[PDB]
Amino acid sequence: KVFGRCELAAAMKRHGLDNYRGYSLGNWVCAAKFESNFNTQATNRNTDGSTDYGILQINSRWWCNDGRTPGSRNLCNIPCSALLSSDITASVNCAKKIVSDGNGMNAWVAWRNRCKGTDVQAWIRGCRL
Ligand code: NA
Repeated sequence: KVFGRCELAAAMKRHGLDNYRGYSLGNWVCAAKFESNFNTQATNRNTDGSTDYGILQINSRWWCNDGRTPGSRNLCNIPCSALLSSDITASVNCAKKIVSDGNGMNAWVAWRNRCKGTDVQAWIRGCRL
């Protein structure tokens, strides 16, 4: 699924991501934009042989099992394929674990490089939430 901006904003809020670990909804929508362009089916191979899955590009190195990331972990206890679903429940659940790991949303390098410190509220502008 390619979510609309406000569509994804509404979904993230429903699943309790708005102000989770103190990160406003605009922060999460911005990370999704630059990680996946709001595409649930987005997959990207990392230089280390791990892969990034779904709207928030969750890495197989730590968080989900894809069977081809040697010496990895599955801390969200889910197949990475679950993270490509049109239903973002699994992605959100797992993102909550990631953002709680101690570096907040810096875990998403695209959030650090493209969202952090910016006017993230723009991403929820015009949305009925
Ligand atoms: Na893994």
